[PDB]
Amino acid sequence: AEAGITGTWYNQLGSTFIVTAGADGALTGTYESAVGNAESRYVLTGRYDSAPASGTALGWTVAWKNNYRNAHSATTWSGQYVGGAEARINTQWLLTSGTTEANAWKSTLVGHDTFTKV
Amino acid sequence: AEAGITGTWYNQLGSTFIVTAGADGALTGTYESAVGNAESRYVLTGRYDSAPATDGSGTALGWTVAWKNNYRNAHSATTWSGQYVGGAEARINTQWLLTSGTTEANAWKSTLVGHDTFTKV
Amino acid sequence: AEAGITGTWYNQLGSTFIVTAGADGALTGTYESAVGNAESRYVLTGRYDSAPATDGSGTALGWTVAWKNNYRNAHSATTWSGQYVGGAEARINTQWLLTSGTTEANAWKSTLVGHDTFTKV
Amino acid sequence: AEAGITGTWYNQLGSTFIVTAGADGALTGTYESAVGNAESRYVLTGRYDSAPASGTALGWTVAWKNNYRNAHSATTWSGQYVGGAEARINTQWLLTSGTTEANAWKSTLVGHDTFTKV
Ligand SMILES: Cc1cc(/N=N/c2ccccc2C(=O)O)cc(C)c1O
Ligand SMILES: Cc1cc(/N=N/c2ccccc2C(=O)O)cc(C)c1O
Ligand SMILES: Cc1cc(/N=N/c2ccccc2C(=O)O)cc(C)c1O
Ligand SMILES: Cc1cc(/N=N/c2ccccc2C(=O)O)cc(C)c1O
Repeated sequence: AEAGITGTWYNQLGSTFIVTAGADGALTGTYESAVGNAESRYVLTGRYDSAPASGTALGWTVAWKNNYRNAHSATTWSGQYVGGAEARINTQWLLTSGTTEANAWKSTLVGHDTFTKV
Repeated sequence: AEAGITGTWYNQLGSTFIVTAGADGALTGTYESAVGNAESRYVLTGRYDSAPATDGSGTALGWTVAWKNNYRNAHSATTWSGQYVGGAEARINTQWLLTSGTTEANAWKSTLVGHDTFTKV
Repeated sequence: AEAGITGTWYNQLGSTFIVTAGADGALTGTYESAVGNAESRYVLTGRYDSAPATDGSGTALGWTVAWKNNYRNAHSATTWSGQYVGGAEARINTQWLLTSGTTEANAWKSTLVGHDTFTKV
Repeated sequence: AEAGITGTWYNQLGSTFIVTAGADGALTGTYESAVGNAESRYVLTGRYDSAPASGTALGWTVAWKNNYRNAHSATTWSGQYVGGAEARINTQWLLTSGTTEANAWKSTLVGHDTFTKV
């Protein structure tokens, strides 16, 4: 479980997610993105169901600001962890950019990522 | 921001979001839901842009809540993604995704999508 | 429905949606956008539940617009999915997805998501 | 192009989509779903960019009512057609169910389907 989630994971774009699942339902770690106006690692934080039944529900957020670059945007991934000998985290994500009120209608992208555990 | 964002907010359904914005970009607090398989408060954690642009744009942010506390566990989690817009009548406009843990056969229908507007009233 | 749904509607941005609801479930009409790379009217086509439940529920519906007319082509399309709720002050509440045609390298960022509320005013 | 889109396609769940792309940007056809409260074929209608640049943008809708069953819901797929010797239509979809006003918050599911051409 906790053992299940904690580790290094990669998505289909070549991005890397390193996470630790705490006994209280916390997720903490770092994210390194292959795409966008990003470079180096960014802090992530999230939550997971620490007493799952079925996959395990979880979610996390990254604000794309570090000591090197600021894209003025944040992404949230919502999904579930599924274990076995082909462990995966399947998600859908929302990326919101800070915009003026007149451009807010086009502030949010949606997509999906699948993570494989190393 | 932190300043602006820190406080007690309410959405249109009447749920309450109590948050603290750290100088560094962390969001921490509690969420109390008006709907769904929930009772009492739940922990939330998130991140926000601690150095927004100076051209008039909103501040990007996001947070998550897993729906498990000492009273009940819905085996699900919601993530909110959006922007804080300050001023006389500040608001946080968001879109959200709620994923439930399902078997493989029901994975196609695991996630709901919606939108919430939070104010200080 | 058809009756209820047929008419001229406006969203919060001021775009205009002129629709006809057929007895059989078809939606046909024109859309004029207040924002984006668009000018004039565009054709839309959709479907709706022509025999909704009688328990007080809304009527499910959806429609699409490709953004190409005789004046301009944005190489994109939006789909709206939602429900019509009748009454004294009828509304259509929707969520939408706008996909642009992109190269393979930019496919990850091809689709925007949002929400629109349409009224008769 | 038009030739490109018109045909029979299947998704990862085993559902079938039969569509004809008209010269005016119309899409018409039928959909047979492998999942949900559905049976037999349903009418679909949509639109596509008839003069694409990059993939070709398109979208379509199905209301899940036919002469045999009514689920009181509709799905819209938004995506793009990409040709080659491995032709595909990649989409994201929204499924909305008719609900009472008190349950409207949970009326809409979101997902993604990839279609392969037969
Ligand atoms: C605006 C902005 C967007 C961005 N997209 N990230 C992602 C978004 C969706 C799916 C995967 C990733 C991924 O990184 O795997 C990354 C940075 C750094 C940024 O500033
Ligand atoms: C699956 C599930 C969903 C749920 N909905 N909450 C929300 C979801 C999206 C937006 C707002 C709320 C809101 O409450 O403001 C609450 C519980 C307890 C639960 O188990
Ligand atoms: C890519 C692109 C987007 C666009 N946004 N329209 C909308 C999109 C979503 C919801 C409402 C509207 C609305 O207008 O009500 C308009 C054009 C012409 C275009 O090329
Ligand atoms: C409520 C309801 C839902 C439904 N899901 N369809 C889909 C939804 C998302 C992705 C693919 C399909 C697919 O069919 O490939 C199908 C019917 C018939 C229905 O009544």
